[PDB]
Amino acid sequence: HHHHHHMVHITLDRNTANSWLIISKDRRQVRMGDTHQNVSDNKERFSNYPMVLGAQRFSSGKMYWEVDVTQKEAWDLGVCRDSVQRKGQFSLSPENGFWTIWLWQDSYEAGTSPQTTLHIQVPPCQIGIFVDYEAGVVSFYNITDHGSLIYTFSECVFAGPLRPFFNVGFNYSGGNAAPLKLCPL
Ligand SMILES: O=C(Nc1ccc2ncccc2c1)c1ccccc1
Repeated sequence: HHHHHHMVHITLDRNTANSWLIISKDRRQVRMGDTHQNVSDNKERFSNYPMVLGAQRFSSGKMYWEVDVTQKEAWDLGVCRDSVQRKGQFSLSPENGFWTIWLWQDSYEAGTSPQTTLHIQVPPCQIGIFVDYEAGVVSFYNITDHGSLIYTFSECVFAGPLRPFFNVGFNYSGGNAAPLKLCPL
């Protein structure tokens, strides 16, 4: 890819975070806390899962950002509609307003319905996410492997403004405490 020059400075939106998450002062890192984080409930917060949105909203143009996933066992990354469900249980699918990939139990999968197996030779430490709003495209790149393509969603029905989407995952195992980090441009 040659997508870096549509680089956008993403920050995390505290108000959207599940109440167990800890967002750094610079709003560029998020991790799972060991307890509910002494914040009020609000209608924006994801209730059931360790999810948070970026502050930025996109309705046009090309956008690119990078996320560090070093030492994590489980995570979801991508973009979602501003209008996605926040409360209760749901699946990650384009029908529900999500364009995502994830790591789960040593397999990488794209959040189609049903999910799609990914073929990655070099487990990634940093992921690039590219959105072309007008083209209807969301693409994922393996920064650890010279920017190699991971997956492309095409003909996307964004149906409204988009937000960067993050899930740090649970830490039942004790092996998934590490943060997601937005990488410098
Ligand atoms: O399994 C389901 N959703 C999720 C979503 C996010 C998760 N994040 C961390 C851990 C588990 C998660 C599970 C689901 C929900 C409804 C109907 C069918 C399936």
